[PDB]
Amino acid sequence: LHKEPATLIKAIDGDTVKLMYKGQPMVFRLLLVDIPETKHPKKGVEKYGPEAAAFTKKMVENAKKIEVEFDKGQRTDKYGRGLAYIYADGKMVNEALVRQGLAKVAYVYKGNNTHEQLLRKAEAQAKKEKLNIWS
Repeated sequence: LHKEPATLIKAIDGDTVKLMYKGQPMVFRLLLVDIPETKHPKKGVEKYGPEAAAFTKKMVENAKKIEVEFDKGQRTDKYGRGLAYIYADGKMVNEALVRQGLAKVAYVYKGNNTHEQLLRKAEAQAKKEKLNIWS
């Protein structure tokens, strides 16, 4: 897996960020996390959703360097969002969110599972520390 530079354009939600990637604007969906939604079609804002969105937002807004890492499965979803691991100054946003108990590890979609175990480990730790959604 290769990390590629991107530039933040706008954070949209806990699980979705808009980046300039290889010259064009593009929306990315964070791989392997199920985050309380804030822009949830149905149910709307959820418990911890605003907190997950603020966290994601703060992490990418204060980063000097944003990198995107595609996995080896399918690279876009049906809505045209890129499916990737996002790095803020070398720290993986996907992992941060789970470790902080602000998201759960989602099912593995279309062969995109390279960091699945890394994330399930983070999620066990947050579960043991009764963090936020595991409060």
